Amino acid sequence: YDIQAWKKQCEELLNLIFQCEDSEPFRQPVDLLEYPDYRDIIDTPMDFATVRETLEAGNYESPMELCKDVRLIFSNSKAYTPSKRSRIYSMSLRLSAFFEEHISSVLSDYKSALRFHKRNTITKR
Ligand SMILES: CNC(=O)c1cnn(C)c1Cl
Repeated sequence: YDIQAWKKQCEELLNLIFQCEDSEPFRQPVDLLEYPDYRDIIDTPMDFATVRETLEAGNYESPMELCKDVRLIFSNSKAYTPSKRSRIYSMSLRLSAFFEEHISSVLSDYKSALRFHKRNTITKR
């Protein structure tokens, strides 16, 4: 029932993602000189260095907010790919399955800790 435990769990999961070869295209913002039509397709860029910096700054309030920004990395790759058989999109699907497998217990534990805190609210003092 530790309400704060999610933060270190997300730092460790981000460490595993940065060691995965499949994350290399997603570690830093897309290079607009290499992909000049990227911002004609994609409204909101996102990358794993931005996610880690936001976490380490203390600018996520919950693991649900981190999970929304990681899912945006994957939805941007699906929107920019010219083919569902492309190299970089194929890497995004494998990394998305690994992330979803690991984030599910982080989210469940956080939500369980908040419910336990609300069961024990103090009203008489
Ligand atoms: C992070 N880069 C991308 O998602 C990207 C670049 N090129 N293609 C085909 C994709 Cl998909």
